[PDB]
Amino acid sequence: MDDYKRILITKILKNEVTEALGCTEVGLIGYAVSLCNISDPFSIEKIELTLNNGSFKNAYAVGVPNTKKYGILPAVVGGLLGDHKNKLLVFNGIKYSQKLEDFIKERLKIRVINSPLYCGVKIKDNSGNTFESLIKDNHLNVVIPKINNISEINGSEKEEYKNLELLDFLEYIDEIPEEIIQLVEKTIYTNNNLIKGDFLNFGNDCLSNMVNKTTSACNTRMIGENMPAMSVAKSGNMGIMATLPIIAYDYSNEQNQEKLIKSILLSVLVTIYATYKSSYLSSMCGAVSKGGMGAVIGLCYYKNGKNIKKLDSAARTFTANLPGIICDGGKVGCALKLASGCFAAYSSLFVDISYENGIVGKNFKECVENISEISKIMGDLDSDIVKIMSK
Amino acid sequence: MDDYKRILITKILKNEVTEALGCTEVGLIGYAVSLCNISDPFSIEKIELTLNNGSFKNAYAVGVPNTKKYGILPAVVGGLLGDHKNKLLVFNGIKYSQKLEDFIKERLKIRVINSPLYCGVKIKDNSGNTFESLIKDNHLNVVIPKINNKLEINGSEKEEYKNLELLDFLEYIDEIPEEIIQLVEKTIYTNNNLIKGDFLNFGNDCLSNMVNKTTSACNTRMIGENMPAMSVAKSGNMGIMATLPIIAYDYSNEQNQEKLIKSILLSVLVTIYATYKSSYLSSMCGAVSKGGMGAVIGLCYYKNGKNIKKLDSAARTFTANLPGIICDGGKVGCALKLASGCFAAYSSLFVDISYENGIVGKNFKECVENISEISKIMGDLDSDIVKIMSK
Ligand code: SF4
Ligand code: SF4
Repeated sequence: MDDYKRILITKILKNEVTEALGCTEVGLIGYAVSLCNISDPFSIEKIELTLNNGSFKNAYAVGVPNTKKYGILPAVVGGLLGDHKNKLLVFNGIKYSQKLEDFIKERLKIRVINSPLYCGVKIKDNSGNTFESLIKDNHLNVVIPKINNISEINGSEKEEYKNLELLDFLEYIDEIPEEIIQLVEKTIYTNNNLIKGDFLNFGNDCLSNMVNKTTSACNTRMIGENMPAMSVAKSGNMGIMATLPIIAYDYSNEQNQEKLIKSILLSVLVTIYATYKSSYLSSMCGAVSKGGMGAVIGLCYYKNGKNIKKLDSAARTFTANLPGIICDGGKVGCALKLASGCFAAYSSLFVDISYENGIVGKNFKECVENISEISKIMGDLDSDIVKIMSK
Repeated sequence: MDDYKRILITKILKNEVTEALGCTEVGLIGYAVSLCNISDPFSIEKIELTLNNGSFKNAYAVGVPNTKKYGILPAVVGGLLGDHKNKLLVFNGIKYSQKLEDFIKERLKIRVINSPLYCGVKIKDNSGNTFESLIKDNHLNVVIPKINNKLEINGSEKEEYKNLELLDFLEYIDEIPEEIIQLVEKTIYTNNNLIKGDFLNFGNDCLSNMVNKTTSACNTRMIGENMPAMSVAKSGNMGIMATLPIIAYDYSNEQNQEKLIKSILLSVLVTIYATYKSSYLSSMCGAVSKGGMGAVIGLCYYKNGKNIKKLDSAARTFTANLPGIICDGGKVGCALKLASGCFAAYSSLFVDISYENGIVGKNFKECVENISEISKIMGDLDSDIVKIMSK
């Protein structure tokens, strides 16, 4: 309808919807290690990787791409075996060497700190030369190798998007640009390609299929497969949680192409909105919360159409069900949490919760605001989580 | 099994498994208001009710018995229309007056504080007379007009229970005392009687029945029905979460009486164990976590018997799945959380999660310890929750 709204929404959709190969933390580690640019990885005497609590937590037991392994050492080995030009896709075209893994295991000294995103590599060789590199802050800004390159959008556009209402999103999915239609279809393609086998199929009903497909894709992403995931705000698990429940609901129901496209577009819009509103860092599972808000809004739009009260009731029930949940790092178990998210969405399509019930917001906007504020209230827990995992 | 162990377990089961009549918070409010003993409720100029964060949270939007209403204002009206001699049962035999509700709404000024259980009523009338009442610490201890009440099992027995292992519980459910069998049967009867209709039934399969029955009983308990619930550690919703999933699994499967008895007994033992180990207060949903640990251990004992690795895998998957959910007070939405708990239990019976996946413990005891530690780390946080709910 309005022109500026369509332009802003299109630009932000083109900005936030990317292709992420596995977890951004292991990619970060490999990219920093390749930014050190070691000429001979077998001439290394000591490697000193420094991470913050969140990075160490997320990368402790997540699958490293093209290594068939888990942990931070495979990411460091892949960075040694990678090229900086691939940036976050550092693990492309590599040939994993178990010999180099055994070589670096004796020399990789990892040290954790309490701070925002921090990734500092300091490598020494046999000759004595030292090579340092550092990536800092939430935006992936390299401060030592100085290699200009992620996914930046100025604050004015973010503030203008935060001031949009759900009716703007409902009117956008009726006037979808063709480029955005292809982007949504590419999203569906990328996230559906992540379905590899059965992980949690306990029936043939709709919720069973939703849980099964979502957990299968999450397990595929967590075991270190060389397959990208269509991520919103560089969080692939959030994109999985936002898309696959709707994909499996549509697969179990009408099998409508345009309808699934519109529902997933609305889900991505809602997920981007919830990510913007949750401005502060948090140890709460942002994937489950945000991607599930997007998924439940998309499922409610699929079930009831452009019904405002239905969407508000779905948001209220989702806020009542599963708000506040730990983010104990990238793991194979993360899939389970997303499974719960599926539940949290499905059960919200059949129950209405009054606004008085606890932290439930008055409508969708207040639900998102309350979830974001609670995420802010939970505060920094990554220090205690990393202290737990060290035992 | 050892004799002292059996005696301790029997004593702790008889102590912790009680019968709780509805929600205690609205009873507290009504009793404090009725202790003022207002002769004419329509001669009131202003009421000043003071609660602490926890009390305000739990009583903000919970159903008041015999009022057909929700919130703190209905509790205040029922206390004005009740007699102090009824103590926590102030709402018995009353006839709710909407006129008095509309009168008191204009004059009830509620103020929240940071302290243990605190309920102070200060009413003024047209003549100028003032009436004060105050309840502090435990529920039954009113300090104004000075009717002291001191709050069963010494700490040594709790510590001895903390040092028990899951094998002790598995051996206890084979030599059950007859009194304990009667207690389990009364528990099953009481908690199954709370099922009034369908609240979240989206099928006739096992998980559908589990979620449906659990949510139905929780909704019955939350709307203010005059029906007692068999509570573990005075938390009726925790007892529901611990018992009803197993009841509905047995209902949908083998229909075995003794097997269900043993499974629910093990669930209650596990729930008491998790409550004892989580000694510090927390705003995390203790009902879901503890009762669901009990429920998943009971379901795994029902499915696989006295298999240690099966129980360890179920506990690990439960710990990976749904830890750290908010406890935003007693509400109709609480049922949803318990529904999620059902999910978290069922999905743990078919998946194994490695201990490396985040906060997952090496076995059952380590899982409980990590969950308790995270609960302790989350702290109080009730002040921020009530600040959110105040809008
Ligand atoms: S728990 Fe959620 S937010 Fe945390 S790593 Fe797993 S998917 Fe991401
Ligand atoms: S949110 Fe959880 S802990 Fe709080 S009252 Fe409801 S069931 Fe109990």
